[PDB]
Amino acid sequence: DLQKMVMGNTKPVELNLDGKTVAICCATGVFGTAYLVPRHLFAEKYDKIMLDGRAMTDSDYRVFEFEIKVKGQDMLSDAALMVLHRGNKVRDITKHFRDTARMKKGTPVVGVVNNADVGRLIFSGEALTYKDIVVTMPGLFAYKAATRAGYAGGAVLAKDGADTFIVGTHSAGGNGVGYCSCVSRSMLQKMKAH
Repeated sequence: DLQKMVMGNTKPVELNLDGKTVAICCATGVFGTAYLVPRHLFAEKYDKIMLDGRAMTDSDYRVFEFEIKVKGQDMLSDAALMVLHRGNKVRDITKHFRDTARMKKGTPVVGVVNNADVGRLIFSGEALTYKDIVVTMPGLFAYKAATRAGYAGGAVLAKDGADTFIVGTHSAGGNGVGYCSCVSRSMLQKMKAH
């Protein structure tokens, strides 16, 4: 139920330069025309970006970054919010995110993907370590799972007890493990406010 709903908000992204696709990823709509995307990819410039087959230039949207204070050096989240000036509004799924949740090691984890490489697909694995999103792994959550380059931006769902919620978006992974960038509910509503 939650997976299908999220999948409906997930769109394929293709980033282009010199008329060549230099990278692909997923965009997870969270509300209005705002999408969570991989910051490492969107921190760069592109001649063009395709969202669900729609051609756009950077003048068709704005990207926001989240920074969280931590011991000595503050963390810049790999989860960014791309807000389009125009477009069909997605389902508001901000309520499916959390502010305090705890995931035990070995508990089920599900990734929601929709990209040009594999189309619409779900990857499942398990929490690699115990995790507390906290109202030493600031903003990050690791898991065992078979992931590919391009799954970044896709939503990761976990279990806060018998409760399933959206932890954040896949950032990277390889050889059986990966991690996502945690996005708290207050973070989204706060940025939404901005």
